[PDB]
Parts: sequence; structure tokens; C-alpha cells
Amino acid sequence: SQEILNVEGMSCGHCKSAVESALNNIDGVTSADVNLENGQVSVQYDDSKVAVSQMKDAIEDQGYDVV
Amino acid sequence: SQEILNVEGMSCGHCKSAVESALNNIDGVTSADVNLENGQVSVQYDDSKVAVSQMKDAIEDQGYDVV
Ligand SMILES: [Cu+]
Ligand SMILES: [Cu+]
Ligand SMILES: [Cu+]
Ligand SMILES: [Cu+]
Ligand SMILES: [Mg+2]
Ligand SMILES: [Mg+2]
Ligand SMILES: [Mg+2]
Repeated sequence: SQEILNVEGMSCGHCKSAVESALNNIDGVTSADVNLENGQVSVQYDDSKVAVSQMKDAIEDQGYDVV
Repeated sequence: SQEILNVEGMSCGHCKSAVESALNNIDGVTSADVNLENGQVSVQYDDSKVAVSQMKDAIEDQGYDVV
């Protein structure tokens, strides 16, 4: 499954790495790709293992806003 | 001694942390304080031990531009 989340506050490569790392530490997330130019975060996942709510919380816990 | 560097590209707390760590790794740098709001980086150092050239290089090696 794929989810595209729109995120505010990611301003550089360090933010990209923080977000991708946080998402990839969740069991069930297969990969994550931040696009800093448009704020889009694309998550590939097993939808029997992880909910989108968990993705949003992981990102917000890193200090960003899911919009 | 005190040096103020003007640095472009620091966008967030991760950038701040990276710049301060790189500077504090240099022998003779006592402390470093990034102001993200104006790009100024204040470095306290022993001017017998460290040159400003070493500070600029450390910053530019982390990917930022020193003015
Ligand atoms: Cu950043
Ligand atoms: Cu950041
Ligand atoms: Cu940053
Ligand atoms: Cu950064
Ligand atoms: Mg969906
Ligand atoms: Mg993983
Ligand atoms: Mg030190």
C-alpha cells in the first residue's frame, strides 16, 4: 500500500533523514521517501501491519505538522 | 577570542546542532553558538591554537556556505 502525507516544516536533508528514519522504524513500513520541494512524504507499507495514524504520529513526534 | 561567521543554509535545529558539533570538534574551539534567525555563528576560541580558516572549512564540509 502507498500513502502520501503532506508535511509542513521539513526544511533540509536532516529533516528528510529524521522523517524517513522515524517512519522506517515502524514495523510494517517498507520504505519512505520525503520530497522536500513539495513537502510530500510517500510511504510504502503493509496495511495489515501499520495504520496511517501511526505514520502521522511518528512524523509529528519529530516536530513536523501533518496537514 | 571571538569570531562571528555569517552562514547561509542553516534552516532548522538539526543544522544548528551539526554546525555546533563540527566546530566544537576542533581543538582550540571552546564553544560555538548558532543563531538560526540571522545566520550568525559565534565561536569562542584560543586564537593561538585555531584559525578562522579551520572554522570556515568545518562549516562548509557540513554543506553550508560561509559568507
Ligand atoms: Cu532540516
Ligand atoms: Cu531539521
Ligand atoms: Cu536544518
Ligand atoms: Cu540541516
Ligand atoms: Mg490511504
Ligand atoms: Mg524498517
Ligand atoms: Mg571541543
